[PDB]
Amino acid sequence: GQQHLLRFALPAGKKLWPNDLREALAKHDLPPLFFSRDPQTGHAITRAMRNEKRVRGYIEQHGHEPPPPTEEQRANPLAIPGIRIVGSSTWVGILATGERYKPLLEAATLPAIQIVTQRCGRGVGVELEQHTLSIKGLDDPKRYFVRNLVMKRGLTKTAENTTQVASRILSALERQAVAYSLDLPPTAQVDIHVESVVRPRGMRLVTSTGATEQFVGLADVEFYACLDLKGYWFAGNLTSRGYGRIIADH
RNA sequence: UCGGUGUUCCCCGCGCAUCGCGGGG
Repeated sequence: GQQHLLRFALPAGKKLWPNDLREALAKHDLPPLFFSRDPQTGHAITRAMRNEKRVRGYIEQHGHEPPPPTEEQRANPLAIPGIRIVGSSTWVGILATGERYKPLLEAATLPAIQIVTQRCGRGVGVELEQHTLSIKGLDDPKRYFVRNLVMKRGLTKTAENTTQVASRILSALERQAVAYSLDLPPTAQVDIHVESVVRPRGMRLVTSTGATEQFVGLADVEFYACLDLKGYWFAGNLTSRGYGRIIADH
């Protein structure tokens, strides 16, 4: 429900992408959960079993019933990143969503200041934003962007990507709404229109274990929707690294 | 808001379940 954004305004010259900050913070002694890695599995956070009926199939699959979910799985059944490293070309920061994840942001605050000030020299601005996530229907379309939407699969260069992207956004909203016990306005009210899918392109997937041969689809988005979002909402994949950030146009 | 130009390194969810749709880094 409650979000804290630690935001560093970068000096005119210098860039510091979310992934650079993330990797630099990897050199400090921060808990795995800060990087959306489950400390009780050693893997990235992911979902446990949802449907009881699969136990049977699990058993013959593995020779035993499924283990109890990890603490992060019980707390975060949909595997939504409680910590994201976010930013654009002009700023970089750390978004904690939920009181569970606020101590991680605290732990990482001074390391992050060190990293940003070292990389950028003098001039770095800082803000701490507080939001509570909310979603409400409107009578008129509000304009939005999605910065660096990532779709691991299904992003094409042909025009129907516009609707392919729309579906993803909707799913994302539902996903987040379910995660945070928020009520979704009806799809017919939302009336999402992806006005634009800019520069559909590829991006090599790099993980904690190294760069991979999988590429994912990457693109920037303009869309409209009769929706009022409070707080920071995301769509697409790899949002723990700031990808897919929904930005209200002002 | 618009740096990476194109698909598997490994974890997972769901389903009209050697497949199909998705999720995590």
